[PDB]
Amino acid sequence: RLLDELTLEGVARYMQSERCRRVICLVGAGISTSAGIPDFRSPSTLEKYHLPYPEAIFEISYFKKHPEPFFALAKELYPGQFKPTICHYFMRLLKDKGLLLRCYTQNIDTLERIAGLEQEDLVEAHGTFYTSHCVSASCRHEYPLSWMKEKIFSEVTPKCEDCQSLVKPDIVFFGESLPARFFSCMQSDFLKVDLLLVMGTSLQVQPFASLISKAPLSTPRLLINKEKAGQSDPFLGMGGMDFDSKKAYRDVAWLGECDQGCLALAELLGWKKELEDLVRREHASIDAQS
Ligand SMILES: Cc1cc(C)nc(SCC(=O)Nc2cccc(COc3ccc(NC(=O)c4cnn(C)c4)c(I)c3)c2)n1
Ligand SMILES: [Zn+2]
Repeated sequence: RLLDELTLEGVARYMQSERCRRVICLVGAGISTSAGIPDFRSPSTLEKYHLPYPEAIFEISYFKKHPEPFFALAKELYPGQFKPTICHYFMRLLKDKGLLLRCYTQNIDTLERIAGLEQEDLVEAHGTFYTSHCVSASCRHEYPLSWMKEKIFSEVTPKCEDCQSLVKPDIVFFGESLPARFFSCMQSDFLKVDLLLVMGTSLQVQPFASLISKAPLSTPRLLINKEKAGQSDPFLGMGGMDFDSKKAYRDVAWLGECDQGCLALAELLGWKKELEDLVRREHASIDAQS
């Protein structure tokens, strides 16, 4: 087995060994809650529009004929600031140290890009608000977030300047496929991965969650999350996480806030001062633009 013990300390020693060259991060809403971006799937965080069923506001067919409810929600959920968390900057340190193979994110908040991850390092599995596109097949004019934000706050349904068709944020609506990029990167990246770092996701959304089963059998998998996640469901179960059985050999659960877990791991790696300096610098820069 590649980990000398099933602890954060064991993962840190593995990461500092010659065996650990290529890290894949799988991240969800839990890496952005400390940035003041609620998880839209969280129960703790629209009747006038007459939605056939609640989830119709995120369904492609309904949105194309009735986009008003979605854009009204977009203005209400629009964050007041885009300040990446310690977890986001930890992934930037992975990139800087030549350890980041890829970051697969289920988030659409663009914090990975703001923290310094480039398009090549990223797989936005559920799409993103970073870019928007006219929905007309013969046009597909691309619009930046600055353009889409103005339309969202003005309460003007965004229309293409070339053909007057609806302009849709590049998020994956229900009824749309995950991007081709997701499947092609998964097919290549999971041949090469030395460590799977799973942070701030309950691994309940498919097919994203199934990525953990694409890791080679030897590849250590560290979960940094408020709750244990990724174990086979005893009912549905009739390559899940095994943290706590006598057969456990490679899966580690660090239970707490993603920021606290990434700080703890950075500290073990001798990166704590580097991470503090990077976060304080970027936070200062963002605060001065805000
Ligand atoms: C407006 C804005 C801009 C920026 C840059 N950040 C933010 S962060 C705050 C926020 O949550 N905003 C927000 C607003 C309106 C709607 C939504 C809903 O977003 C999404 C996204 C993807 C998905 N897709 C999946 O999950 C998924 C999976 N399989 N399939 C097939 C789809 C869904 I469903 C909903 C979010 N907000
Ligand atoms: Zn157009």
